[PDB]
Amino acid sequence: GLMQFTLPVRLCKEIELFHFDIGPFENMWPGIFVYMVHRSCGTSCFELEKLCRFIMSVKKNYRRVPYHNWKHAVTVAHCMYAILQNNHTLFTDLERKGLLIACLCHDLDHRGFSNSYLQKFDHPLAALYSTSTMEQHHFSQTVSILQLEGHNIFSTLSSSEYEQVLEIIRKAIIATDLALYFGNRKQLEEMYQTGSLNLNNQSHRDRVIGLMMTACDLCSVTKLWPVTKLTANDIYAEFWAEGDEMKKLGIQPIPMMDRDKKDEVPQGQLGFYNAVAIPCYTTLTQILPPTEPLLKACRDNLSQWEKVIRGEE
Ligand SMILES: Cn1ncc(C(=O)N2CCC2)c1C(=O)NCCc1nc(-c2ccccc2)nn1-c1ccccn1
Ligand SMILES: [Mg+2]
Ligand SMILES: [Zn+2]
Repeated sequence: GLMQFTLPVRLCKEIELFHFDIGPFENMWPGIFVYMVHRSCGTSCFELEKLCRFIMSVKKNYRRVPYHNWKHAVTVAHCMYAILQNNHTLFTDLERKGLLIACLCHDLDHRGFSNSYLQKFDHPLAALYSTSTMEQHHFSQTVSILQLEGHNIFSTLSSSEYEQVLEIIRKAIIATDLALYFGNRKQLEEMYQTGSLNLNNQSHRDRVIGLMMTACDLCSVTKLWPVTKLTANDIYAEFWAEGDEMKKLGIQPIPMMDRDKKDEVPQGQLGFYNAVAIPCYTTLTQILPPTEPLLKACRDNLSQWEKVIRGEE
């Protein structure tokens, strides 16, 4: 009960900033996550013993893929931490509990392949879940792990509180399906601009939590340029493996996934920042003004990709 996690001074200060990088020491990521649950939620939110056992089971069910890995899970949870800490009073006790857990779990048992590749391969998961195929699987893996003995971190919640938190985690994880992001942000755009946006409306909260999930999920584009650039290498390492697998099924992959079209990555990054990232963090900043450093950092990284195209790097 009187047992705080404390980080070295550089980490203690920099973990509070949106652009923090969790570093290359895998063995510190669990302690980093617990530190964030404790400051974000409280030292009473979870039984330390159960939490530690849940974290280590989650780690074990992430795979050794270049991008959709345990580092990604903790990085996405850290961006959520920064959002929650900069918007103290906007979120319920259950939302604060549920969202860091959702983020840690949001890519559980990812194989480094997109929903499309599962559908073209005719993977069993694509018959069990016709849309948001991997995201429904990630939620399913979350429920599995919560049900392992000694793993129920929510054990002290009431029956209805428990159902509300699993329902926050489900929607939060489903929303990380980027196919859903576009419509979600358009609706939020209109509600904000016509002044209809209402955070006491549960369906409105749901959309706002969804946009936060997209924002945390994409947070590599809000880091310092060397983090952003090296993370994009991991992203394409997965995409190009998927492209190779498409070619094995006899299908020309989209260029994004075709390693033969490496040269076009910089232009593809501009498309991505303009079509996805910038609009995401813009709408987020409109709804939650203290998230502005994500928009500012994203703009800086867009300008770095523009310099890449101009041959200035
Ligand atoms: C940086 N970041 N963070 C998450 C993700 C991500 O998409 N996902 C899904 C798993 C994570 C990314 C990311 O880089 N995506 C690739 C962006 C992208 N690359 C290309 C492209 C085209 C041709 C040749 C080479 C590259 N086009 N394109 C694009 C263009 C317009 C609209 C959408 N995408
Ligand atoms: Mg995902
Ligand atoms: Zn993700």
